[PDB]
Amino acid sequence: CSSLSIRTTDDKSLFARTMDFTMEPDSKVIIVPRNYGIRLLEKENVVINNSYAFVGMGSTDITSPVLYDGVNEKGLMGAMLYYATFATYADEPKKGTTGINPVYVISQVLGNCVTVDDVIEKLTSYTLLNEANIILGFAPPLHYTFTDASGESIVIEPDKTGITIHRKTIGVMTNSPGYEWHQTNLRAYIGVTPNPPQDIMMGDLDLTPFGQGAGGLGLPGDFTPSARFLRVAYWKKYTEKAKNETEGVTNLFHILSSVNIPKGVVLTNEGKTDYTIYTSAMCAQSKNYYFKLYDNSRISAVSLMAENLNSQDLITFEWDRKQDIKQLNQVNVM
Amino acid sequence: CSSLSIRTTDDKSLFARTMDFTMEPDSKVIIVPRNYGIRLLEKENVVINNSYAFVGMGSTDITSPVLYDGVNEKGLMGAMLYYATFATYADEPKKGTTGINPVYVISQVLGNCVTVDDVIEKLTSYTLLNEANIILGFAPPLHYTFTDASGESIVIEPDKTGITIHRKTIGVMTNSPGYEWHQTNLRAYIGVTPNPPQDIMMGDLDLTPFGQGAGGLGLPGDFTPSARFLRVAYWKKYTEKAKNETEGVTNLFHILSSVNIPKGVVLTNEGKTDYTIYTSAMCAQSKNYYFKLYDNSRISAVSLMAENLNSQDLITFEWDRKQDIKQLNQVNVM
Amino acid sequence: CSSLSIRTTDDKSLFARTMDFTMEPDSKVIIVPRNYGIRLLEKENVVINNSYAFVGMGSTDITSPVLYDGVNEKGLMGAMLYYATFATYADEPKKGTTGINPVYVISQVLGNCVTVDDVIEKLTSYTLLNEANIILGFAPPLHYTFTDASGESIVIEPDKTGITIHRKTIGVMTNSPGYEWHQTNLRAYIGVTPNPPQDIMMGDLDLTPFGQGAGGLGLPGDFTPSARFLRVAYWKKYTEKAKNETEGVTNLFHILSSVNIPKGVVLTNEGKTDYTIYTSAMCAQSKNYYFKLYDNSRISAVSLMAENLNSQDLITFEWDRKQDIKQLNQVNVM
Amino acid sequence: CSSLSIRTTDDKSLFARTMDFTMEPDSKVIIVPRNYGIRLLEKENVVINNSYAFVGMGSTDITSPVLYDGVNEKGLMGAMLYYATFATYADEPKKGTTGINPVYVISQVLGNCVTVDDVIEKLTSYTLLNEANIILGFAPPLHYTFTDASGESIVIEPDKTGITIHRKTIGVMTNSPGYEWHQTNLRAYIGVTPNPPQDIMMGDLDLTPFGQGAGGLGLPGDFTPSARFLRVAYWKKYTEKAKNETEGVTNLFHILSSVNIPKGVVLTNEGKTDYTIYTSAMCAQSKNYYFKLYDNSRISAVSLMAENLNSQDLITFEWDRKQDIKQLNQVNVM
Repeated sequence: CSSLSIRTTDDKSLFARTMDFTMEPDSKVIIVPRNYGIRLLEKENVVINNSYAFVGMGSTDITSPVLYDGVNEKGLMGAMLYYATFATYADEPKKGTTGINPVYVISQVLGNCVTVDDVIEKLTSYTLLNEANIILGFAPPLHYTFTDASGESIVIEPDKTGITIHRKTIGVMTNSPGYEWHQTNLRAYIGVTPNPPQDIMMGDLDLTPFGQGAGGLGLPGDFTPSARFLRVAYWKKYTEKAKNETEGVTNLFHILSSVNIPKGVVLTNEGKTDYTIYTSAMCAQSKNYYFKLYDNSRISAVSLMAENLNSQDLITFEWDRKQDIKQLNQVNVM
Repeated sequence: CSSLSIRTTDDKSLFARTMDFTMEPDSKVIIVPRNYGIRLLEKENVVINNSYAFVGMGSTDITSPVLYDGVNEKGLMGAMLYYATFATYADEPKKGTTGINPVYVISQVLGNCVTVDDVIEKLTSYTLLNEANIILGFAPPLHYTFTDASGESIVIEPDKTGITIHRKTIGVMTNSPGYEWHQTNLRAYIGVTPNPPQDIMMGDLDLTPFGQGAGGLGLPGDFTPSARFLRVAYWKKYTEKAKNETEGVTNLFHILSSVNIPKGVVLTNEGKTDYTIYTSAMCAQSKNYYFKLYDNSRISAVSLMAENLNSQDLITFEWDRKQDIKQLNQVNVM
Repeated sequence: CSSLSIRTTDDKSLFARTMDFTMEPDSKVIIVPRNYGIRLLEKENVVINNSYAFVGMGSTDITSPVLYDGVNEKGLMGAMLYYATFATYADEPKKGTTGINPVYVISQVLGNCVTVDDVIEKLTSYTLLNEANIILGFAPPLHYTFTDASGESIVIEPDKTGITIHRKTIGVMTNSPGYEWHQTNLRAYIGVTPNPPQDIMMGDLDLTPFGQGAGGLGLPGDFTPSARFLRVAYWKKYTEKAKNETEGVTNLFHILSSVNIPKGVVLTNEGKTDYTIYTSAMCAQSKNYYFKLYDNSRISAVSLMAENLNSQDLITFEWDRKQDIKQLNQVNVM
Repeated sequence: CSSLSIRTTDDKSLFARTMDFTMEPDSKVIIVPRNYGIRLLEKENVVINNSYAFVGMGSTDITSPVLYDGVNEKGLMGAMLYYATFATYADEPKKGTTGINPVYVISQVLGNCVTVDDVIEKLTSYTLLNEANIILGFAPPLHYTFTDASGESIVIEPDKTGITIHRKTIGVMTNSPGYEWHQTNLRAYIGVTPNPPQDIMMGDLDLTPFGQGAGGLGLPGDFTPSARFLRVAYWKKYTEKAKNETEGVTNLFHILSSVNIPKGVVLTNEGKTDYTIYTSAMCAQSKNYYFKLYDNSRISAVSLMAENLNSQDLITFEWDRKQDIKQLNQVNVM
């Protein structure tokens, strides 16, 4: 998966992510209303009551709602991303703390924090444990990213040596390795710019670019996590500032399109295709949730604040996996 | 610009392209009805009567309709793409032939040919001339690509040494240099595949990939024409076969998303941003035209065959440059 | 193999090449004296008498001396390099011409031409034929490069469509594909320069290079022919001008060291290691021949003009495959 | 600078490095005899008496001999390399320790340690201080590498957060960033191998490599520290094992030839050329020191054990900057 956040000229903060997996567990957009309550562990019945209502993409297949990404009524934004080979979970909670299933971090954090600091604070009383879940059959290796209404972003990584916290980062996050490795990697590519190389000569031969684009020489085009990090960061740097929230959603989806994996281009060892199942964007100030999926490029929006945040039940929105083509005249839908 | 064509499992042929420019001349989807008549030169009043009706993206700003890409009522598909530094036009027609403005080639070819061979034949009686047009102020450097209802693709390049014709090619085409250069370039990148490298050791150190995606090590991620060529070709090779025309349109748009330029990431010497203004797909057998634009990811369709092909007038469809977000609940449209 | 030619500030022309093969046929530096006579075909006994004496690296394993590279008494320089998949030879000579084994072109050219034009001229009366030789068991796919005392360089390629001649080229040549393909490829890499990228920022993050070298971002480091072409050309462009012939030899060996293959880093499909068996340099005005080999980094020189160019016999110099370490004190030679 | 160590099949350990700088301070090979005594600080007169004799490349321009690299009479090998932007030194020694000039670490370590553990131990009583020297005018940013007679290698980095120690590493070291960053970077390149990609097809087009070499697709050919790290590591992995010490010296120099910078190809911001001034190799068991310099490819050897290790004075060997060409016949030395 890939992810980044931007700031509009409107003083709006937006966060966006791609979901790249080999299978599509039933997911839908879920609204979790205040005081719905969320499990901490799937094999323990302790339920923490959630102070805030929140909206995002998740699963309803286990006891409490599982959120992949989402926005708060308070403006906090966040998402779970894979962190293969690096994510390390303990067997029992560290002394004092309570254990938490890695898969419930977003729902817990979104239901209860306002700022990035709130998030850092809330996690000191928890210990991520190696508890599996019946959807994947194991506890997925994950790292986490959160963005405030203010635009401050953090990265929390459950490393071998313990939780590593990254404060006020560049607002870009994909997969392994660790945030510091990626941020140091940016330095080797500072020469990837929007501008063309000057023409040169080789003896009497005039050498000029094939057309436009040659400032990017060096950016990798493959779909590895590191390559995707570079592409989201550099294109985040250079694409124009969003003037408002709508420009923001469409700019965010443009940047992520450079890291959008078509089915069949990436296969696992297992031979499974790793592709971009969906792409979402969130706005902290409006609390709106936007998304497009593999089979439908039409963006769909759900407003959190439009619902009753004290409803007893979860308010869900199903995916429309058909391509929403608009017919200008009578097309033959085929 | 970038362009490719695929074959569905349905026996359907589709062609798609991106339009990358620094400015948006008024363009709309235009239907040109049979016997509408098309100029050959803008400074001469000879009008060739077109046998076939056709639909595509173009301009109505000069005497006859200018088409950028399009489909026929016969199934022929084609498009004009830039060919900077390579395109060469004569001053006067070669002996016997009539001169043609390079900007009118698609309209003429689409109004009158059925097969790729018809196209090759029709051009032997013409000479592309250096006639400017009032939209750009000059005659743009261009090369052309055409795809039959059968799926056979050709490339026509107005080179220094004359028209170069490429028969039954891989069905990919971006910008300069010449088709043969890019097709040879593919060979250097045959190791870019979907599958992960085996793990290795360095003494006692175990080395394994950061996650998925490493088979692509080597593919360039910049927006140069050569880089874009490679990306469209390799991803055309590895994304899954379209099972029908709709999968075909969405698969085409996925492949091209790897060569979609966000505003600001490519600047000319002039400092102008070169970006993907629109993206279109065509189906030879259905004669349907699909498109999305920069500011709207919702695909829109026009059917050629749904209109009266003997209308006297042009049937046009305007662009909707607003992001067509579908509201699932009452979003606040902002 | 890789090859290039430079011009000193002394008005000296030098040519150098690496020999990359999977096996070392007995080769030695050979002096061919005037009027020694060279076969044209190995299965025909016609012997062309050679007007000029010449020196270079070759084999004495077949009827006439086979030269891989070399200099004349006239200052003409040249070498045979592999051109796999591209080199095409006829079965019978074209009408009029006499057939020539591709393996005897350098000996013939060096024994009889003075300028690059003489070379182009002399080849019009010959047809390269598919005649094998008992060393390789087949006729190797080859292309040729020649450099005048003036410093004018050409490239002769026996293509499918016939001999292709490249006049006054950039003075670089490796393997396939064709000279024009590589010369065009230079244009995609004009941004590879000696100078560092300007520092940039990402929000509040200062991004700066790891150290020196970043102007080269984009140059490929692998040992493919195309990559080696780029490396020799770009490093030829930016390494300092040779002030004299000795600087020339060492500058030439420095440039080629970036395309020097250590045993084990490149294997064929056969699993054979492709490595740099030797590296040579020639000076047109002095007619000196320099060489180093895999196992000895000490450069060895032979002067052509120092021998009797009317000798009846070949004057040969054997390879010293031991590393010629100079002992400053009593080292223990182990 | 670049550096690596290998193990022969002879049970010999060898270490080698390139010296890449913009200027050549007078350097020569220096033998430091036992009990010669080495300063710790240049502005303090405390002299630590050195237990062991050692040989390497260094400067005699300040109070005590400055060594860049070298071997012991005990078999310990090591070198100083730049670590720009990362190296951090204190103003005053930490409580208990004595201050040491970063430029004297090799001399001190080589004169007093046997194993990599001895090295780690010895440094716990010192604090690297920001003391300049009259040669550069400042305290150069450096990191250190050491290799035992056993073949165990470590990396010591004076980081912002304190000395960072890397135990039993892969035996490769160039410049910034930190050792762990480079070791993680290896993982993105595990697909760079000696073996050719399988041939593929694009429709009916057969696609095959230009020749040999395509398994390396992905390796960068630029001279940045990161790119040089990769090249030394991957080529260290795949070049054949040294069967004895001489093969070891020549294999070492072959691997480092991929990271050998010709004058003119890298320029600083200042416009100064950063080039490979010299290249050296050391063998732990024989205590032999080997070197070649920019202008002479002939390897020169000094044996430590051949001198009197109790001499009162330094035993020095000057550089021969002329290219040591061996004349096979009477060449004209020009």
